[PDB]
Amino acid sequence: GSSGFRKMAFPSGKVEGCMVQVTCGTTTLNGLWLDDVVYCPRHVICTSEDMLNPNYEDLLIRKSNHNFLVQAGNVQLRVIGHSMQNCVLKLKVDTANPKTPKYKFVRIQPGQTFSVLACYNGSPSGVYQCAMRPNFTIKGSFLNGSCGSVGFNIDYDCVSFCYMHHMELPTGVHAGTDLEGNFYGPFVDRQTAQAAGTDTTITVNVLAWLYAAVINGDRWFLNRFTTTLNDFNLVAMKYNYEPLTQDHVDILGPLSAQTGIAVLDMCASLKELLQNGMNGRTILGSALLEDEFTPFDVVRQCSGVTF
Amino acid sequence: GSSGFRKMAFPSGKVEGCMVQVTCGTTTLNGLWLDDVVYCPRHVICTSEDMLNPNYEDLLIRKSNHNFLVQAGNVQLRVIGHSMQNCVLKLKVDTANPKTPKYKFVRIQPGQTFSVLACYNGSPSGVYQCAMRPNFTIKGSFLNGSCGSVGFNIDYDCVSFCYMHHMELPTGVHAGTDLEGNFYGPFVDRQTAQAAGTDTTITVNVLAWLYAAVINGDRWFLNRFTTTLNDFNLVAMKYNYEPLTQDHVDILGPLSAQTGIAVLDMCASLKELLQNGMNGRTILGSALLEDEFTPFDVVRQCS
Repeated sequence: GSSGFRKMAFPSGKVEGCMVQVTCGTTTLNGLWLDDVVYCPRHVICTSEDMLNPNYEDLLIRKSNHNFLVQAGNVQLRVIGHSMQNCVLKLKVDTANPKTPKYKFVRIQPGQTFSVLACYNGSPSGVYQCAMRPNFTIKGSFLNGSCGSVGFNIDYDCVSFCYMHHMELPTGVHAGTDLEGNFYGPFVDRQTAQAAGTDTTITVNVLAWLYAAVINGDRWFLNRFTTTLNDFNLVAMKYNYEPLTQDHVDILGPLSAQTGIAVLDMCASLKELLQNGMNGRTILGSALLEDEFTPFDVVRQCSGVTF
Repeated sequence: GSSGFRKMAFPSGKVEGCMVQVTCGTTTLNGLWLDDVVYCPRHVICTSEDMLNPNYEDLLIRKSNHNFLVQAGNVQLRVIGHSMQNCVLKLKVDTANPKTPKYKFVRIQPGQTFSVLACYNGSPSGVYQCAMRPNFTIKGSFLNGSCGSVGFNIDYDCVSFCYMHHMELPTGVHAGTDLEGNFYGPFVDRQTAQAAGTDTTITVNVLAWLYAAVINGDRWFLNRFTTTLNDFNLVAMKYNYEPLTQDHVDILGPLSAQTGIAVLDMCASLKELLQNGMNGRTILGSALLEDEFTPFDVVRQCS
């Protein structure tokens, strides 16, 4: 009686049509072409020596428009101006992208998810979902050449770009900026020592995923008990889970509504899973508790929202 | 010193440009518009009652071209012919799709992976990777209205279509056809009792995933032993793993080349993981041995 539930990326076509390559000197990375501007990481202008201690304002003014080779597929775009907004370069080009989607630049919050279109040399290679971790990193898959790849959501009729890729930390997690060029987290676009802080599990998302399991007929873990927010948080603190807040209880409301299971009842089921384990069983195919689905991700998938 | 490894779908844009909606009476599903043909499940011509016991030849003789409403966006495409090939309907339309990519129709093998573009009313909802299981089902996410959604691989700019969605079995797994209309597995396009058969674990894929862990710097499980092919298969059989053959050993060759770790050495590490378990440790973020990545999936990601 169960039904499937998968980590599902947004369809990527609207974003694929915006990916270009930007080459400055010997460095090539990806850019995002919206109307008559290409957005890309400003470190395209740096040599390996520059990256050790970059003076970005000085390095940018030393570049000419001709120093930027921008290619959309096999068509060379001509740069007519270059400016900087925080860590993002804006290259004004003399032609407008005819496939520009309705778009917004948004800054997401920790715990929220987005789709990544991983690209190399301006060409898309794959698509997958990520969550902004509480420590402001993402668990992605990015090789050399992926800088400038973007993360996005599709919100009704609009592509909301929220992430542009910049770096891989020594623990194999990833960091980047919003499309205004401001890093998520305390990271900087230079080759200086930086490390991911300690991470925690996104409790509200684990609860949303447990609701997804119930909605999809995989409900072996439900118990007959209920708890309070404070009592649940006493347990959350012992297992490196984020404290559950009232705002989180509120955003779980729609899933509580559809199942008839109150949030604090599901908290009691989660408490038993943390304290006693998974009993040699899976939930939606997983042997661990999944924390990279938001409540809205569950609603979107269970309702078949299209774009 | 590790690096990331993710289940990664192909970019969906080339396929999105081919998705249309097909409506016959009150039944609406998805179709695939390539050149001047729309491919869709033949059960678009069935009512709910027809589905209990359809005779498709007789149901199709009763249809006109007009009975098929095809919409690409909200642009109606005029149907100028209709023909059946196994469980697929082919609707000739008066316009060739200007967005037709270079494409092939391929019949994939159990253990091979592909990306699914889940669609409703001819519009895309999301994209994810699936493996064809040894029992010829896939573990997807498909709601009512998803039928005709397709699975595909992209090799450079050539789209190989390999799956068209038809059904959800009572255990929440999914079945469908290739693009020539032949079901994978023993399933039939009728609302009659059918169930997924016993499955097994895709051994060659588990090994590829362990190579992926090594390549990406998550290698705690690697031992310094080796085994023979037959000794490995004797152990893995007890864990419901498919037999590993020399053909599978050869396909793991690129990963053995890049790591310098022989396939039979990896088999010895997998043997130990089957005997002892993980003991609270994870590999690439997982507490289970993952079997839905092929050797080429690993090479495609790490290159």
